Amino acid sequence: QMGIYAVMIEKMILRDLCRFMFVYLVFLFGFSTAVVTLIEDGKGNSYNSLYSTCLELFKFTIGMGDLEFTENYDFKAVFIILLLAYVILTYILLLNMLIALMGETVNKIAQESKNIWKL
Amino acid sequence: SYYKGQTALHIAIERRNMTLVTLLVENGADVQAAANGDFFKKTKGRPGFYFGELPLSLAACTNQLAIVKFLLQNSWQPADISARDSVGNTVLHALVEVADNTVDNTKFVTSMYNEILILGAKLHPTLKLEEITNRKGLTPLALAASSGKIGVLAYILQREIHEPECRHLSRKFTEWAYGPVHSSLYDLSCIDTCEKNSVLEVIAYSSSETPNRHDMLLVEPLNRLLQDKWDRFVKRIFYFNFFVYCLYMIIFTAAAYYRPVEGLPPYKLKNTVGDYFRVTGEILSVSGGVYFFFRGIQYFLQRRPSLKSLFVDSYSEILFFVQSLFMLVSVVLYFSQRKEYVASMVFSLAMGWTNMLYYTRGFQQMGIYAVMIEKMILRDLCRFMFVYLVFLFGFSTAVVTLIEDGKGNSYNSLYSTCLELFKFTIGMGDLEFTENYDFKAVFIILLLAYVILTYILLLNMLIALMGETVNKIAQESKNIWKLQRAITILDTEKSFLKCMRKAFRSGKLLQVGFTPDGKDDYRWCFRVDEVNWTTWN
Amino acid sequence: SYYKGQTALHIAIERRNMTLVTLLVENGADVQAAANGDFFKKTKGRPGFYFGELPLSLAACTNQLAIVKFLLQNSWQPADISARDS
Ligand SMILES: CC(C)(C)c1ccc(/C=C\C(=O)Nc2ccc3c(c2)OCCO3)cc1
Ligand code: NA
Repeated sequence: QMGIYAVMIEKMILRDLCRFMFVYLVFLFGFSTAVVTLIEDGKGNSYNSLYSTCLELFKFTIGMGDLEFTENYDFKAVFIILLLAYVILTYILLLNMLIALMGETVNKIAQESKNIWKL
Repeated sequence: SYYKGQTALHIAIERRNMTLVTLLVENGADVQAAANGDFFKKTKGRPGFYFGELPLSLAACTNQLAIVKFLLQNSWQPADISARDSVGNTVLHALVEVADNTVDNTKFVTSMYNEILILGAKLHPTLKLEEITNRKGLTPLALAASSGKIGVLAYILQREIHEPECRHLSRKFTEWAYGPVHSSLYDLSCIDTCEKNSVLEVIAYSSSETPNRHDMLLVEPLNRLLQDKWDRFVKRIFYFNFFVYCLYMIIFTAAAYYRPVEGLPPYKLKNTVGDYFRVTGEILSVSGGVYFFFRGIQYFLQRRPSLKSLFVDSYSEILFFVQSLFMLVSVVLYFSQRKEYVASMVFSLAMGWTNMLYYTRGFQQMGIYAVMIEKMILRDLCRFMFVYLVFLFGFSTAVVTLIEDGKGNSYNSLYSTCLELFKFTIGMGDLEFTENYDFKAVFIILLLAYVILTYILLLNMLIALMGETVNKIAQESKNIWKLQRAITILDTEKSFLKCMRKAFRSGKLLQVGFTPDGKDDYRWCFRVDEVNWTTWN
Repeated sequence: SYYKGQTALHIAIERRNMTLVTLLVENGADVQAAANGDFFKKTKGRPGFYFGELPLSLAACTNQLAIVKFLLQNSWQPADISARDS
């Protein structure tokens, strides 16, 4: 029984997590680039770094996203629109995309996991 | 008047009475009678069905084999088979029109189709009855292609004949068979982009109104032709566009990230190398954006996409157009002394980086993923967003009505309440974000109702719906990806019209059989080997 | 050359004509003939299928029960069953 679980973990670390990670990396990189372009820091202040922005959006996907993590921008509307677009595209859409995809996987390949454990 | 186009002949056919029709035509009744009545027009919104003005068109549309046989073999006035009806359609065009996705319909409009081809060949061996075009200008292949008669299309594309004399009008030329191993050729007369409208082009550019559009491509000669070209000469070009787009987006990202912050645009041209690199990046980005804009306009004009549903068949084109628009408006505002260009630039950057997904159609697996993302951004996400917006707006209005701020103080704003409930949606909602209220019970009950209705009820409702969607439409995402690749390859091969054409051809010129005129058949075929262990004949 | 490995015997088998093959081998046609042609090689990326150089290998690869029976039971030159192909 635990063997089938390990087989599932392997199969879906080499089947689905790779693809979803590619696409999520594209989204996060694009939106992080956009946001960091928007920030100016011309006066919680060195958000500029792209790494920091990537980290904030990642916090967004793990349920610790701060929609007002920075107030140094110059168009609050643009910043909010970008963050909301990111949340809708990743948090509510892509994560649930992944959940749906993995449901499809397991539904198909329960027996496959069994046989791979036998092997 | 209505009762002038018709005659006793067509009605006698309608009853399917061979004796009645032959007796009627015995005295020498005209066979060229045309039923140019609105009741017989193709309009599907009105009663009646179009079967062709010539009565033979009616009979062929019907299963009256005897009537077509006798009319074509009658000693007097054998109605010409090659006839353009009012709409320019031939009895073959009418046949394909009458064809449906129904199996029995497929059987009828396939058997009769082949039979009539043979018969017309017999009467006129040297008549290109399968080439005549209607007013719309489509051959019967082009008709089944533009309409989507998957059965008639397949019948034409795999058409084989065993009679040596009339095998010329045949689509598939079997070559040999040494054991189950047996090659299979084809014709590719207009399959390839070598005609006014190539059935591949017709399928690719046809709107989503046509049914089974993505499903027709599965016909083996077409699908194998697609895969052959893709692996032969397009995949490399597609990867080259992917790589150049990556370089474009990286240059744009680098330029934006280093956009000057001091002073309204435009700026100046320092003597340092960094300034020069920055301007090079900016100008390269501008060039890319303007190219994308022009290409979007070109697609708009050439295709003139169905305005009713343009988001379901050109999603990527709209995305690229919008990103180009944002870049262009960044350019207009930039020179127009205003630091508001950064907004357009940022939207463009996000749009392009996210659009990188468009290239994921070249890969089997990631392509299905992108197709799913598009399908559920246009299918499930919009509906859920509407309902969630209703909930959030109502509850935000309620809460803001409740707040007073009559003394974490400027929360009266409806925007703040909407943001706070949204945080509730994304798992950062503070149940006591405000204490300027005056009824704790009311405030807490409202927040709890919102949480139950959205966070635990709706969001999970969307998860359930999306599970249903994927479970249903995995295969649909696969097929849509296939169609996306088909459009990709067609566009690529069209792109090099002036670059070159000789090497961009599929199939091989061959001469297998002979035409009744005692001449050779120079046809561009394409072999297909198959292994069948049972036929054995 | 390509047309040296093959013989009338293997083709006569290919048509599945028991009468033709038995007549051909009636005069004493060789049974050890080997079809060492690239067309018969095992490569799956090229046309053709490998069925074994010995014609009996072809017939067994085919469902020709009669041919295997006769050649194994023929009065003259029953092709040896134990044969290593190329
Ligand atoms: C540029 C901003 C930040 C305003 C923005 C633009 C679009 C979205 C949402 C979606 C999006 O851009 N979705 C998409 C775009 C292109 C694709 C694709 C999906 O998948 C199929 C291949 O190409 C969000 C924010
Ligand atoms: Na959470």
